[PDB]
Amino acid sequence: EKLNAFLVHDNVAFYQGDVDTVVNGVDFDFIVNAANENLAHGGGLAKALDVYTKGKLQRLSKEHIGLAGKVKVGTGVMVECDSLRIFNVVGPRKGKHERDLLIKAYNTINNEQGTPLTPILSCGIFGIKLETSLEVLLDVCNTKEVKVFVYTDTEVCKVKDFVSG
Repeated sequence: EKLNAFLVHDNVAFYQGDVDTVVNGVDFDFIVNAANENLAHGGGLAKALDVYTKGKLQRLSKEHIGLAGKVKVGTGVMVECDSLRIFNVVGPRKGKHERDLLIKAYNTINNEQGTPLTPILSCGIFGIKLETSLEVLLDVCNTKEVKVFVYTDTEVCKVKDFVSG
C-alpha cells in the first residue's frame, strides 16, 4: 500500500487521512462507515464517503432503509459501491449502556469477513471519548489484521499517547 501506517500495535495498524487518501492509500477488504440508524450520510465521515462514491452510497442506503427500516445500534449493513465495499456500522451515543453496545459494534466489524479499514466509532457528535472507544476496539479486535484511520493531527497524537505512552 502507498500510505504508511503511523503506528502498528500487534494486529492493529493506524493510518491518518481523509477518505480520498485512505481509500486510495490503504490495502483493505471493506471500509467501515460510522453511520446513523437511518443510513442518512449527512455529515462527517459518512458525508465524505458519500461524496467519494458520487452519491451511490446514499442511494443504496436509501434502498436498504426503504425495505428493511432503521439499522439497529451495534449492527452493520454492507453496501457495494463499484469497487469499494462500505460496511455501515451504527455505534452507540454516550450513555449508560455505551460499553456493551461498543463491544457489539466492534464485534460486528471483527466478525465481518475481510480486513476492515475502520474509524474509531462513536467519536464526534455521538459523544464518546476517543480513548474509551479505542480501548474497546483493541480489546475486541485482537486476532485478524484490522486497520484504523483518523483524520486530524490531534487524533493521531491521542492514539499514539494511548497505545504507546
